[PDB]
Amino acid sequence: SSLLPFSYLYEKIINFRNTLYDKGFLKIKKLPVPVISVGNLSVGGSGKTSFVMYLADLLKDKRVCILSRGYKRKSKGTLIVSEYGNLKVSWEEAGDEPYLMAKLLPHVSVVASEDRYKGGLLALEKLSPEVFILDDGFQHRKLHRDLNILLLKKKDLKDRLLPAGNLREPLKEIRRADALVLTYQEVEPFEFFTGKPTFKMFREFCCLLNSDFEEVPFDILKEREVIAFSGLGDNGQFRKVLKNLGIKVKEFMSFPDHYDYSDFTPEEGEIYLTTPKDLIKLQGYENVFALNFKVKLEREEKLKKLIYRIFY
Ligand SMILES: [Cl-]
Repeated sequence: SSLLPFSYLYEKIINFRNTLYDKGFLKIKKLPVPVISVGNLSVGGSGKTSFVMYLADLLKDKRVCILSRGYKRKSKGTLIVSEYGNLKVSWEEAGDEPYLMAKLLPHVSVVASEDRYKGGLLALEKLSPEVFILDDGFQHRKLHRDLNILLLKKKDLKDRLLPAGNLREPLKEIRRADALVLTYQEVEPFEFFTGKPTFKMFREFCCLLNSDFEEVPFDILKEREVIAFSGLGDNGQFRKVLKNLGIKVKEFMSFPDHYDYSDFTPEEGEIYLTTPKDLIKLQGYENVFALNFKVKLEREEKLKKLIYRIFY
């Protein structure tokens, strides 16, 4: 509660900024092709990532470009990370999530830029995309979006504003959404009614990702025991899911959140499972894999209807 004073203050800052946009005091810029924004009130986690890729796959008959912010990316300036699947920089220069999204989306372009509009402009010149997806774009009101998709998990609904809680914005800001996606339905189911189009999102275990980021069956470990490891401190997350997946684990290792694997040294002939975020650093090594999940969205056909209305 030491943090509540900043919380009450932070609320007035955000509300003031939001009031300026609401009332048209600040410029909202428009790119000349459709833009879909995906974001949340709280910080975006694996949920937003899973949904961004799910969404880009619904749009597989369009030239798609993801506009990411580039958190933990050296400096600034617009950067093309991936051209329709082909990575143009290392994960160092681009950050893990845009790199990971790039690796998981073989036909999608990825551009990292703090100013999303300037990113869109570069993409338009060099990539000629037909639709943009704003990764983590709900707060970036300076760029117009034709479809504003807000992800909400159960925990959000009873959270509080930074720094006392995790909300980047008050719950009332939901009004800005054109569509709601209720996430983590596999773990923490809930029902929310706003009168806006709403879609329950489940994630389910699909297959394995090898070190080239291709899907492989998990059947390979039908009669094998596995070593596993993680860095971020998500190993309890990883530990639980592995436990929840009933996978034979021989041994289990832990590393700092940031771990770069400049000196990771695995054993020839053993099999490893790690997180996609860590797998990034371990390309080159076979026998190292990540768990792959797929999104199942209720009323999928409605979402698709909403999406394609932006193309008129
Ligand atoms: Cl999320």
